Amino acid sequence: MTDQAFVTLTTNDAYAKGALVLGSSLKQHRTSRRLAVLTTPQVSDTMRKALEIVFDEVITVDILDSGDSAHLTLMKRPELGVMLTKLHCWSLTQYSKCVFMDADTLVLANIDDLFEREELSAAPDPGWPDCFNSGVFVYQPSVETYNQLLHVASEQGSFDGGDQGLLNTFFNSWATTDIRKHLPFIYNLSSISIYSYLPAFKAFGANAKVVHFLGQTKPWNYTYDTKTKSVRSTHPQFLNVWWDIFTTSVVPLLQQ
Amino acid sequence: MTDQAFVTLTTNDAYAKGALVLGSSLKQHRTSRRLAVLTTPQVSDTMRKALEIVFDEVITVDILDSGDSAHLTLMKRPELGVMLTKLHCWSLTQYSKCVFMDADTLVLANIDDLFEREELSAAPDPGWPDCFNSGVFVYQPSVETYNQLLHVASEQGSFDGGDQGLLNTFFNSWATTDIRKHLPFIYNLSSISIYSYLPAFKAFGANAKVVHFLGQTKPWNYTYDTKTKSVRSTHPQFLNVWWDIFTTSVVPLLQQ
Ligand SMILES: O=c1ccn([C@@H]2O[C@H](COP(=O)(O)OP(=O)(O)O[C@H]3O[C@H](CO)[C@@H](O)[C@H](O)[C@H]3O)[C@@H](O)[C@H]2O)c(=O)[nH]1
Ligand SMILES: O=c1ccn([C@@H]2O[C@H](COP(=O)(O)OP(=O)(O)O[C@H]3O[C@H](CO)[C@@H](O)[C@H](O)[C@H]3O)[C@@H](O)[C@H]2O)c(=O)[nH]1
Ligand SMILES: [Cl-]
Ligand SMILES: [Mn+2]
Ligand SMILES: [Mn+2]
Repeated sequence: MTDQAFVTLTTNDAYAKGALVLGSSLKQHRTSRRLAVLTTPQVSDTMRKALEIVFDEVITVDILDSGDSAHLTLMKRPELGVMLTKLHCWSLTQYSKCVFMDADTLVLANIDDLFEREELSAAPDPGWPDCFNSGVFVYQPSVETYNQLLHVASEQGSFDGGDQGLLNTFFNSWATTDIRKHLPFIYNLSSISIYSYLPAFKAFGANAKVVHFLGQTKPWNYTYDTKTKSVRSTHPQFLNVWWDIFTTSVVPLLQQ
Repeated sequence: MTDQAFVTLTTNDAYAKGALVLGSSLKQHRTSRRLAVLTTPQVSDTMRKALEIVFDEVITVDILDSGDSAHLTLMKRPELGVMLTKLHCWSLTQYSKCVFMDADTLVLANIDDLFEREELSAAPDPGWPDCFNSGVFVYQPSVETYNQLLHVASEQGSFDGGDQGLLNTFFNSWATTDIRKHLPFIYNLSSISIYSYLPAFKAFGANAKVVHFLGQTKPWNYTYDTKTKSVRSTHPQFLNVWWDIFTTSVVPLLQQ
C-alpha cells in the first residue's frame, strides 16, 4: 500500500490535464496507494505545481538530456520519445508494484484490487486482442527490467511505434499464459469500444472501472457546457465525468 | 479424429458459398476431421448437393417447423432464427468435439490442433475482447447443453441479437478463466482487424490460420478478376485466397 503506486505520465500540458483528472479520480475513489506521475521538462511550471498537489510524487524525466539512461536509445530512435519516457516507470524502484495508467484514462471506481496482480497484467487491446493495451498495466519497478526494455527498444524498436508494441513484444506470453494477467476490459475500457460493440457496452459497460479515451480526440479536445454539464457534439457520459472532475477539482486547483 | 468435426452453418445460398469455400479450405489444409454443415430448407437444392460433396455430413435444420426443438423459442424470439439454427450445432452428438466455424471464415493452415481444446474455447472478439467471438469455437455436442442454451435463449434472448451474446452469457467464465480457452486470435482473425490495428497485423498477421470476414461486406459481395486473380476495389490478400478457392474448387463443383 505505502510502497505501491499508480503511475501516470505527461510529456506536455494537455496530457497534464488528463493526469490531473486521472489523479483526482483516483483520490475521489479513495485509493490507499501512492500517486506518482512521470513528467518532462516540456510540462510547464504551473502544470507541474498542480501535479505536485494531486500526486504524491512528481518525477521529472528528461530523455533529451545526455545524462538520461534512455537518451542514447532516443538518438537512435527519436520517434520513440514518449515510449522511452514512459519506460522510466520501471525506474521507480521506490515502489514495489505499480499500476501504470495513461494520462487519458479515467477511474470510475476504486481499482486498488489491481495490486493483487503480477507483472505484467493488462487488459486486452480491442482491434488485436492478443495484444494487451498498454494504457493500464500492473508492473514491478526494476532497473533490470528497465534496462532489458531499453535494450529491446534499442535493438528492435516497437512494432507499433509506441510503448504498446514494445511491451507486447517483451511481455509476449501475455496472450497465451496466465488468465490472471488478463485484466478485465472494464479496467481499461476503450472509449472507442463504447460504440464499437454497443450491445456489449450496453451489457457490461455499467461495470466500467476505468475509461481509456483513445484518440484522435481526447477529453480536453471537447467543449464542455458547465451549465448543462455535458460536452458539445459518442455517448458523452464518460467525457462528462472527465469534464466534471476537470471543472470541479482540477481547474480550481490551477487558478493560482 | 473420426468422431470430431468442423461444423459450419448456412441458412441461405450466399453463405453456402462461404461454407463451400471454408469446407474446401479445410480439405486443402488436410484436416483429419469430419466436415459437417448445418443447412436449412432455405438453402437451394444445388447448393445442398455441392455441400454434400464438400462436407462429410449435411444436416438439415428447419426451426420454422413445429417439430424442431427450437421452434417454440423462435416463435417467442423470431429475430433469433439464425442463432437458434446455429445452436443446433450442439445437437450433433455423433461427434465428441467440434470446432464451429462461421460460413464466412476461411482456413489458411491446418487447425486440427483446435481439437486439443475444451468447451468452450474461442478467440477474443475485437471491440469487446472480454467477449469471445463466436465465429470460431471449440465445443462438445450435448443435448443437455443444447437444451440449456435454448432455455437461456428463451428466457433472456441475447444481449447482441445473435448467438455471440447468448454464448458469452452462457459461457461467461471465458474472460476470467483458463487461458487455454482463449484461442489465439489467429484462429479467428477478424478481417476488420487487418486494418483496425495495422501494426499488429503487420507484426502477427502472417501467422493467420483463420480469417473471419466480418461485415457488412462478405467475400462473395466483391468482384473478383480471374485474370489479375484479385478482388476489385482493405488489403485483398485474404479475399483473394477466398476467391481463388471459390474460383478454383467451388464454382467448378457447382457447374452441373
Ligand atoms: O504527447 C504525448 C503523448 C502521450 N503521452 C503519454 O503516453 C500515453 C499514451 O499516449 P495516448 O495519446 O494516450 O495514446 P492512445 O490514444 O491511448 O493510443 C496509443 O497508446 C495506447 C496505449 O498506450 C495504445 O493502445 C495505442 O495503440 C496507441 O496508439 C498518454 O496517455 C500519456 O500518458 C504524453 O504524455 N504526451
Ligand atoms: O443470413 C445468415 C446469417 C448468418 N448465417 C450463419 O451465421 C454466421 C454468423 O453470421 P455472419 O454474417 O457471419 O455475422 P458476422 O458478420 O461474422 O458478425 C456477427 O457474428 C459474429 C460471430 O458469429 C459476431 O462476432 C458479431 O458480433 C455478429 O455481428 C455466418 O457465418 C453463417 O454461418 C447464415 O447462414 N445466414
Ligand atoms: Cl490461467
Ligand atoms: Mn491512452
Ligand atoms: Mn462470421
